[PDB]
Amino acid sequence: MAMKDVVDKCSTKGCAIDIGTVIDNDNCTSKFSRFFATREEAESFMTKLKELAAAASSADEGASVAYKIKDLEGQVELDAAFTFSCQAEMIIFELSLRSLALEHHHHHH
Repeated sequence: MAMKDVVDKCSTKGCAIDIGTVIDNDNCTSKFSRFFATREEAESFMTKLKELAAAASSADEGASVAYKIKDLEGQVELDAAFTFSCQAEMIIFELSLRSLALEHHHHHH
């Protein structure tokens, strides 16, 4: 009772680095917040964010970055706003963050 079994379309190369995760829809500028024990811990983590930013966004010096450092009592707030040009580069950055840094609690978005 069945006759139709034919399909052919595997033309995809995967030029864009995607883990296969969902897309966060609202902005193109992502804001990454983490709480550390020292402002040192905050600025130390910024280093690897820059490393990751260079991978996600090429550009001359990468995407735009406006970071927050709030000196609290016993901890600090590290919140870096990365202004990307595309949403693709923004979401994959979040993906990379989840892969490398991992500890952003878990399911933020």
